[PDB]
Amino acid sequence: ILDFPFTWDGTHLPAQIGELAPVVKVRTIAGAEAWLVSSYELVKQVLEDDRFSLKNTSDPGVPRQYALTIPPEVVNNMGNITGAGLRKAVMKAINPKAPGLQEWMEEHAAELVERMLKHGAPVDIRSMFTDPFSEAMHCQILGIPHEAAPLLSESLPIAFMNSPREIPAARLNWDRDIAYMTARLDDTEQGLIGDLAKLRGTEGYEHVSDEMFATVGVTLFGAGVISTAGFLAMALVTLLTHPEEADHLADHPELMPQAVDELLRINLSIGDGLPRLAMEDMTLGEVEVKKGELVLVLPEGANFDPSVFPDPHRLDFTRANSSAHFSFGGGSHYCPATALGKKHAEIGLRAVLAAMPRLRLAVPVEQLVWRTGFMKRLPERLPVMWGSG
Ligand code: HEM
Ligand SMILES: O=C1N[C@@H](Cc2ccc(O)cc2)C(=O)N[C@H]1Cc1ccc(O)cc1
Ligand code: HPA
Repeated sequence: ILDFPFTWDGTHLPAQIGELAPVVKVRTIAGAEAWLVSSYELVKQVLEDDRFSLKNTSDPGVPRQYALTIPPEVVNNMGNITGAGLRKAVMKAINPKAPGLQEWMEEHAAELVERMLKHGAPVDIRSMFTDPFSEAMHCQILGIPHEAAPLLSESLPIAFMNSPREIPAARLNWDRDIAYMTARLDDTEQGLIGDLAKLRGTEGYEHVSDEMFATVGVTLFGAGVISTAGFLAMALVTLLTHPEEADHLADHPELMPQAVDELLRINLSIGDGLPRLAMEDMTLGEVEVKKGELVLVLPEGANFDPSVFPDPHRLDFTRANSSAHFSFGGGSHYCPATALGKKHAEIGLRAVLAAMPRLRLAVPVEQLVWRTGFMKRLPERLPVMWGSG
């Protein structure tokens, strides 16, 4: 019996990945059977076929990867936002081209980096950079006060838990976070919450409750902040384990857009599978998947498939097909925020590398503490030091 996940240690690809058949039976954190899918070919096939349903992964009594920390219907969040007529408002808010946002992200990154320079080495670049940068950007696009980020952010280490059991803290924090966004609809003039407040009580939006409106602010803050802060921390882990490549990118800032594609391809921040329930009997490679069975898509399996990414462990900023990675998923549930995610990372990484020469890990790499029982692989602290000039 093979247990999934394999390890919370994000310093390199788990040894198990190179040994997997493209489709393997595993036992999940919740005790269920699942088909783990790890070849580039079959990851593509699952993500691009809607008979492998994300929505149905929260149906009553279905095999689970781990306990829900949200209402079951919120697994279909993007579908619900569309059905409620709120897709236009959401796509506008997550567009990095929104007026002033690029200049705001550049000034905020510059400001956080200057605070790290005034503090001096060593610093925890997660709590002084990746977290505050990701949090404040999400307050900015939601339209809410930046001083709300600490309190909403406090929910995140529990909200994205991968637990064998129901987490009582998840419901307490959800209700608190929903109440907070509900209050913001009454006093917010700008960004997404401002937009939603203008739609509320107008023709065509009679079917949208206050709770449904609030659920858009809570879910986009949570999914955006955990994925952006999670990626940027683990992009810094990649660069800190390849300091010659990190030095090269600091001297060639014109590489940054290509660099972010290769950092996404090589990233180890995904600590679980992308879940899909088989809505009918289906052949997947050499495996017969029965209706009702859970399928776990492993993006790191596809992204380190040597038949698509030759020498997959090599960090090659100029890899021609970097952007063919599955770190934003694929098919119908493809991440709607790729433009923002890529731009946020480019600005954040440029600010760090321009100002912190010869950036290095300030502790032995095997002295990092890895978060366990969590959707993302993440070091609890990321202490860094840097040269002078
Ligand atoms: C580097 C940043 C990011 C990464 C690596 C990332 C990754 C992903 C992935 C892998 C999925 C697919 C889940 C699945 O197929 O089951 C996804 C979906 C999603 N992401 Fe992102 N994401 C990022 C940034 C963001 C941001 C900034 C937001 C929102 C502000 C966001 C909102 C969403 C939403 C709502 C979905 C669900 C889409 C659907 O069901 O159709 N993501 N993301
Ligand atoms: O299950 C969901 N839940 C929410 C995300 C979410 C999960 C928990 C939470 O407390 C807040 C948001 C969603 O938008 N769609 C789906 C899929 C998902 C999961 C994680 C993630 O980062 C992005 C998407
Ligand atoms: O890391 C992740 N795991 C599962 N689903 C996700 N949706 C966005 N990011 C993730």
